[PDB]
Amino acid sequence: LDFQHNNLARLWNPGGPVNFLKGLSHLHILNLESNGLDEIPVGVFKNLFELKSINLGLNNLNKLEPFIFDDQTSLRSLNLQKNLITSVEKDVFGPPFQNLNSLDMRFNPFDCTCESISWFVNWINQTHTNISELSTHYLCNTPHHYYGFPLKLFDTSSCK
RNA sequence: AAAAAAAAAAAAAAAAAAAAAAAAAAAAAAAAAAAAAAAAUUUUUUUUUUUUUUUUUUUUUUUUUUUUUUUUUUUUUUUUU
Repeated sequence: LDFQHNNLARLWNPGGPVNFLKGLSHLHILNLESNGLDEIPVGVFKNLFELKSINLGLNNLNKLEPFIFDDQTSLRSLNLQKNLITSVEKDVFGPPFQNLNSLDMRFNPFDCTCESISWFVNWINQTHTNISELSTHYLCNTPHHYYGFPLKLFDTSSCK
């Protein structure tokens, strides 16, 4: 199922969000790139156990609700590049990262802070996921000291 | 049998005045009613024309990366009749 460039942003409060993908078990790859989505409500990826790929790139996503991906235990490739993601939390990207094969979140305003990337930096340090241009297009945007700084070269010894 | 004067009563009819009332018609003044035309405070709805913000489709233009064919400007080491 491919929904590239369809302006689905406001569909996810116009009388309640639409619970799209209701019991769509056999879907393999889902692509919703460049739809301008701003907020993804909880309980929208339920019952998607056999899904393998999610592509939500070229959007503006900064409000990552907890437990968005709960049934995505079989995800193989997650694409979120060229978005407005600021922080990567464990409770949001945990289950999708259990067996992820390729990850793409380049060109994002990452925040090089303890609360934001510590878990992500630890995961990157202790994973074998194939990520392209990890050290080039993953520079942080804030603060000034960490502006334009590689994401992989972050010390988590002062965190947790 | 008839005709007249003082003095006291009673009966029919006509024209009057005052009082107690009762009806019909006509004038106002109050208490209400049903309406066909009116104005004036508040909250909402439809439609037309236009303002602002956000997200995307088509087309056009600028810059950068990469790839394929022609005009080719050159060449170093060689071969060559």
